[PDB]
Amino acid sequence: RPTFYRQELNKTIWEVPERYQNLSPVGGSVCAAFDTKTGLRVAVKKLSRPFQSIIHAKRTYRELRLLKHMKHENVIGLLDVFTPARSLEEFNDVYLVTHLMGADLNNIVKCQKLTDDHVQFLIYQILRGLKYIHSADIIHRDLKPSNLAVNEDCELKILDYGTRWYRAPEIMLNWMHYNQTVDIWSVGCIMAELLTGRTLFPGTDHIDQLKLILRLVGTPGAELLKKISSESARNYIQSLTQMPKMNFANVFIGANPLAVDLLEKMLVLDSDKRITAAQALAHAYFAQYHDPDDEPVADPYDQSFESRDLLIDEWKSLTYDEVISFVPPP
Ligand SMILES: CCCCCCCCO[C@@H]1O[C@H](CO)[C@@H](O)[C@H](O)[C@H]1O
Repeated sequence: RPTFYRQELNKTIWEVPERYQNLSPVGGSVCAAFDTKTGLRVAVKKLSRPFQSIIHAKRTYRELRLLKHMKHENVIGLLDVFTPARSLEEFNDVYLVTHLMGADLNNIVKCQKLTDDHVQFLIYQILRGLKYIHSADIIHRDLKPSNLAVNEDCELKILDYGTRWYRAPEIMLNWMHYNQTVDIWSVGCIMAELLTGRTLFPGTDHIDQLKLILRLVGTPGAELLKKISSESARNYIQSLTQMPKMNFANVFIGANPLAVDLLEKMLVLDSDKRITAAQALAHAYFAQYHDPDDEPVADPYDQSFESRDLLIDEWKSLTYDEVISFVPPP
């Protein structure tokens, strides 16, 4: 058991092993720290008030379980988790240590005009990671430029798994449960923006957002209208005149036609037909990066705990168990 020291930053006290030095406020709260053990810079996150409620405590537990499970070059992972508490009874603080990422994809599309090769590399990395996330049975559900860390070498990690601008339309319809392809929709929106320097669907609210989407992909085939239980949703789609399905070729003139085709296959209104991460990784557009022997899948992931109402002390105790059972990587 390590040596802890204490420190006031911004407004909050931090008690962390001595192994971590020069804590510097970045973003729970996030300090950047020097891992004296590895020489590497890392991020130390102090969860806010981890066991403030049933909702907070289950989330804390969920966040710990997720991060413990994620072992892939393109998905945020856990370097360490600790707590100053020395018993279950003391336990009120949780810290997570991860690679210091320092820039997001927003800081990348916003202050540049990326080339085609750059978009192949970034998107390929999203999809490689997403394949691993999906093969665990996890849907991420909030993929957007700000949940993607991109280091100075253009290496990418997916952050925060399990803005309306990237949300699959079926989510905006509420829709009684949906599938992994809700993520492929997001990816298609991210790609479009990488290529164009423009937000694809900068909807003003959830209604507008549907309009903007329809402008591009066209009003649903009767075979898709057939699947919408909601009459008011039905009505609104059939209202606002039947819209002209655009040619992606014109919306994306100048883009590599391979990029354009792939977009067409991602931004399909019917999540059934939307291309999957596994598939998209084999699309020609990625021919320079693809390698089926280096696109691993995840060990299956236990999320049965999502289907239960437990007490705070129960979520707390399970979280305590996970901290203590953490085994670090190489
Ligand atoms: C703007 C109008 C929105 C177009 C309809 C969204 C199509 C989403 O697709 C639908 O998603 C559902 C949720 O998984 C599935 O149950 C259906 O099989 C699938 O076709």
